[PDB]
Formats: sequence, structure tokens, C-alpha cells
Amino acid sequence: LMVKVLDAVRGSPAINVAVHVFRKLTAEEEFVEGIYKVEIDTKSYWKALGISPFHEHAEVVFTANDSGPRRYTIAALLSPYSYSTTAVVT
Amino acid sequence: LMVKVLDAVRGSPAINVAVHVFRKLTAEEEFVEGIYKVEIDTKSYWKALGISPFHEHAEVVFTANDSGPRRYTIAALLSPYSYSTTAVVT
Amino acid sequence: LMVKVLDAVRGSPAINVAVHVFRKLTAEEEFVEGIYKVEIDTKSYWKALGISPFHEHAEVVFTANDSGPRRYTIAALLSPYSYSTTAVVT
Amino acid sequence: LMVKVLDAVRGSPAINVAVHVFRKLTAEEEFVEGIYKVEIDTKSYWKALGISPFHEHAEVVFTANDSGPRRYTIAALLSPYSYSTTAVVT
Amino acid sequence: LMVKVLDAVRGSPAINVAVHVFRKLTAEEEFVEGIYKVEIDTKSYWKALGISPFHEHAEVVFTANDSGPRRYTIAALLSPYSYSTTAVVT
Repeated sequence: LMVKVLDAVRGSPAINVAVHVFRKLTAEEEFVEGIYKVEIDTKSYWKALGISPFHEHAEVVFTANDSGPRRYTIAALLSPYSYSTTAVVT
Repeated sequence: LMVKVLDAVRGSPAINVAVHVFRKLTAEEEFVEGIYKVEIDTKSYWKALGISPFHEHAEVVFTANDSGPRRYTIAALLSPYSYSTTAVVT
Repeated sequence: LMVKVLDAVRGSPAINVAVHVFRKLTAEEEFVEGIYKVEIDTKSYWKALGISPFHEHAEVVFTANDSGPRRYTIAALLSPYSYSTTAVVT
Repeated sequence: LMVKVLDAVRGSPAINVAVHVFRKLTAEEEFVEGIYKVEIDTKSYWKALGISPFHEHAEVVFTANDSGPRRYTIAALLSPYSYSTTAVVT
Repeated sequence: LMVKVLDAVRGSPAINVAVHVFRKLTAEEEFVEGIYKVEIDTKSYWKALGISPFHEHAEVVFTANDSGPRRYTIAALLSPYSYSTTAVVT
């Protein structure tokens, strides 16, 4: 087994390399979850409350609101660049 | 078994390389979930509440609202570029 | 078994390479889920509530609303480019 | 087993290398979660409350609001660059 | 087993190298969680309250608000650069 990546270079590259090599309630086992992962504005209200929640005679009022002036500005995401010009002007 | 990627280079590339090589309630096993993953504005309200929730005589009022001025601006996502010009002007 | 990708280069390419090589309630096993995945504005209200939810005599009122001024602007998504011009003007 | 990455260089690259090599209520086992991970504005209200919460005769009022002027500005995220110009002007 | 990364260099690179090599209520075991991890503005209200919270006759009023003028400005995140110019002007 042999893996050769990017053996010879002559210049000014802009690279983003990832190599994985392998040989051989909520449960997880033997995994790889996040590589080069990007999250923006992620929400999660309830999760895995319990084995027996609100079992008998429960009065529940769940109310969720998401509003308001938000703003996101990104010029280059997971994007290598070379010999170029990247700008944000406001 | 042999894998050769991008052996020789002469210049200024802009690259995004990923290599995977293999030989051989909620449950997961032996997996790869997120590589180069991007998430924007992800919501999830209830998930995996429990084994016996609200089992007997439950009065529930679930209300969800999503409003409001939001804004997202992206100039290059997962897009390498070379010898170019990328700009955002407001 | 042999795999050759992009052996020789002379210039300034813009590339996005992925290589997978293999030899050999909710359940998952032996899989690859997300590579180069992009999600925007994903919602999910209820999921995998439980083994016996609301089993007897349940009064439920589920109400969901999604409104509001939202905006998304993207100039290049999963699109490498070279010797070019990419811009967003507002 | 042999892995060769970026053996020879002559210039001024901008690189982002990751190499993984392997040989062989909420539970986790034998995993790799976050490499090069980026999170912005992540929220989570309730999680893993307990084995038997609100078991009998519970009156609950859950209210969640998210508003307000927020702002995020990023010029290059997970994007190596070379021989270029990156700027943010306000 | 052999791993060779970046054997020879002649110039002024800007690199970000990570190498992992392996041979062989809430619970965790035998894992690697955060490498090169970045978090900005992360919130979490309740988590792992207890084995039997609010077991009998509980009156609960949960209210959460997030507002206010916040601002974040970043010029280069996880992005090595060389022979270039990175600036933020306000």
C-alpha cells in the first residue's frame, strides 16, 4: 500500500490537503465526525431530555421565537486562492 | 495498491484535496460523517425526547415561529480560485 | 490496483479533488455520509420522539410558522475558477 | 504501508495539511470529532436533563427569544492564500 | 509503516501541519475531540441537570433572551498566507 500526494512543487500553490488512511439512547462507535467542518448560526432547543420526562399529567407550553437584525459577510470560505485579490468593502 | 495524486506541479495552483483510503434509539457505527461540510442557519426543535415522554394525560401546546431580518453574503464557498479577483461591495 | 489523478501540471489550475477507494429505531452502519456537502436554511421540527410518546389520552396542538425577511446571496458555490473575475455589488 | 505528502518544495506555498493514519444516555467510543472545526453563533437550550425530570404533575412554560443587532465579518476562513491581497474596509 | 511529510523545503512557506498516527449519563472513552478548533459566541443554558430533577409538583417558568449590539471582525481564520497583505481598516 502506497499513497503519494503532491510529491514535487515549484511555485507558490495554495493548498488544503486532508488524507485519511484506514486498515483493519444515543450511541456512537468507531467514527470520524468533523473534518474541515464549518457551522454558522446553528440552533437546537431540546435534545435527549430523559428516560421518562413528563410521564403523568403534564401541562406544557412550548414557545420559540427567532427574530432580530443579524448579518453575516464572508469573502472566502474553504477556498484557497493564489495571485489574486480578495476584498470586502462596506 | 497505489494512489498517485498531483505528483508534479510547476506554477501556482489553488487546490482542495481530500483522499479517503480504506481496507478491510439512535445508533451509528463505522462511518465518516462530515468532510468539507458547510452548514448555514440550521434549526432543530425536538429530538430524541425520551423513552416514554408524555405517557399519560398530556396537554401540550407546541408553537414555533421564525421571522426577523436576516442576511447572508458569501463571495466564494468551496471554490478555489487563481489569478483572479473576488470582491464584495456594499 | 492503481489510481492516477492529475499526474503532471504546468500552469495555475483551480481544482477540487475527492478520491474514495475501498477494498473488502434509526440505525446506520459502514457508510460515508457527507463530502463537499452544503446546507442552507434547513429545518426539522420533531424527530425520534420516543418509544411510547403520548400513549394514552393526549390532547396536542402543533402549530408551526416560518415567515420574515430573509436574504441569501452567493457568488460561487462549489465552483473553482481561474483567470476570471467574480464580484457581488449591492 | 507508506504515505508521502509534499516531499519537495521550492517556493512560498501556503498549506493546510491534516493526516490521519489508523491501523487495527449519551455514549461515545473510539472516535475523532473535530479537526479544523469552526463554529460561529451556536446555541443549545436544554440537553440531557435527567433520568426522570418533571415526572408527575408538572406545569412548565418554556419561552425562548433570540433578537438584537449582531454582525459578523470574515475575510478568509480555512482559505490559505499566497502572493495576494486580502482586506476588509468599513 | 512510514510517514513522510514536507521532507525538503527551500523558501518561506506558511504551513499548518497536524498529524495523527494510531496503532492498536454522559460517557466518553478513547477519543480525540478538538484539534485546531475555533468557537465564537457559543451558548448553552441547561445541561445534565440531575438524576431526578423537578420530580413532583414542579412549577417552572423558563425564559431566555439574547439581544444587544455585538460585533465580530476577523481578517484570517485558519488561513496561512505568504508574500501577501492582510489588513482591516475601520
